Amino acid sequence: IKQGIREVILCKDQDGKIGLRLKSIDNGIFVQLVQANSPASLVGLRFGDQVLQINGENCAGWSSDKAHKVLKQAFGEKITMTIRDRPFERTITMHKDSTGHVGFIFKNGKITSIVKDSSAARNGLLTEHNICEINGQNVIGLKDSQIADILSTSGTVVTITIMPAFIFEHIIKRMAPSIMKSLMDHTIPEV
Repeated sequence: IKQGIREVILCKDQDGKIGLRLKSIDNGIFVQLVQANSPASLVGLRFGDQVLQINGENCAGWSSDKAHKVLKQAFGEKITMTIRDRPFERTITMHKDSTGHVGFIFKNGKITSIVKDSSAARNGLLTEHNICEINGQNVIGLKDSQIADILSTSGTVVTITIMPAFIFEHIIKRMAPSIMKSLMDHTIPEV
């Protein structure tokens, strides 16, 4: 989480798409979905990012519909956005033990217990938090088995980006679970 505001410059693809769904939260506008291989992914937009401005208009108070309409009408060539980096999220750094464990139990992406005497305990991991990302990879809507796969295959250092469940459940509301698994960008970014 870059405790910072940043400018991104987007470019609608061949099909007039940017690969983004947006959600009204507490009179702000947040990223609900970033489509794999879209302009939004290539420029590095993330789930939970806040959109402060779109072509220099402020987003405060906008409906999800108005933000989507606004994107639908931009003159294609160049869209500037002002982003605040995942403001509802925090990063926690943990170390596997000899057994390969960081030291929690999660269900449907949501941490439900912290194992006594673990790296997860020592680092103050919380329950009732959804897993958004692991070592910078978005895991939102992957099966629980595939999130364990990624944790297993990670190096002894594991970085987990988490979000309070209430806020998580508010953001993904009215997005069908298949769209999350199918189309939410789960790739490592390209350099």
